[PDB]
Amino acid sequence: LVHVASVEKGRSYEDFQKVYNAIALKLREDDEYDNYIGYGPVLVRLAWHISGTWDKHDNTGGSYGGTYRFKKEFNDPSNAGLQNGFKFLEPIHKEFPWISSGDLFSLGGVTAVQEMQGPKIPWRCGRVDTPEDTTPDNGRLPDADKDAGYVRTFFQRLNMNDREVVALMGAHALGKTHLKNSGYEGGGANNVFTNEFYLNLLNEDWKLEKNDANNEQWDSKSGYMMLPTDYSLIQDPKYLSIVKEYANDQDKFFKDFSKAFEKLLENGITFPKDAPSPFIFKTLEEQGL
Ligand code: HEM
Repeated sequence: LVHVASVEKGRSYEDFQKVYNAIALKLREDDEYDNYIGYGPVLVRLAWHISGTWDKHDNTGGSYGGTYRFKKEFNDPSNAGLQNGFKFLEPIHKEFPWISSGDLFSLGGVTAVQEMQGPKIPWRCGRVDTPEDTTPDNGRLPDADKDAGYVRTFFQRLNMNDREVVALMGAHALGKTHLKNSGYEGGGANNVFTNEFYLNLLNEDWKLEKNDANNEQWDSKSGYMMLPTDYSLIQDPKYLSIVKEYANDQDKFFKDFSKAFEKLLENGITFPKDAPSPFIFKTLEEQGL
């Protein structure tokens, strides 16, 4: 199964920058969402969940097909709450109907990371919407009530190594858990992209508590929380070394997250030899907008 990137007809960098900008301006405008966290975190999570269905073994799933628009995936219990991201992106899609769904969902996550003062994430266009029958089944996204070995094995399906897994997980500096979505509650509710996931893991006094869904989570008095799979990153000594690296080197973390996140968003896609180079979008701030 090959999915070959096909550039939206006639489109170039400037077209996608306009899309980025529309996203970015709406992120700034619609600031009230989720008790003033804004939409950045849920957009990042959307881009991850639309990509995280991928299976390297048969090239099923992944961002290419834009299959989150179909009910089976839209309704995946693992995707609870992402509807808010989809709804945010809806008016963007209506303005730019020529952009593919996979391109839009992935670009939403890139835009969100950048506008939240994260690293630049190079991004490539050319995902093509595929039919409803190409929608992967539910169950390919990860459970949170697991340990490091589960994390490691799970991410092998996405062709991600220890460093890539630890780097990607630093997105958990963003947003929060919502009991009604996932059976977990709380978190810093942060909307600025930093290496604070790793700092929090190492520096907080974590207590293993049971939440109101009767699930275990790690909580601190500062109001931070870690899922069991997050905390596993300091229980496994191979992950712990990388945690410490990223806690002590913001730039390194940025650079590694950018590479891993682009890879995540591109898994499954074959880019022709004369496809455009990846785009690096200017932030609103960089544009004076
Ligand atoms: C073992 C891997 C992972 C598991 C088990 C996991 C699980 C979770 C859970 C349970 C939530 C709470 C959702 C809610 O209650 O609304 C969450 C939130 C989030 N996740 Fe992950 N996640 C994982 C990996 C990742 C990765 C790789 C990324 C991105 C690179 C990511 C980005 C996010 C973001 C941004 C949120 C916050 C959403 C919000 O504030 O609405 N996650 N994830």
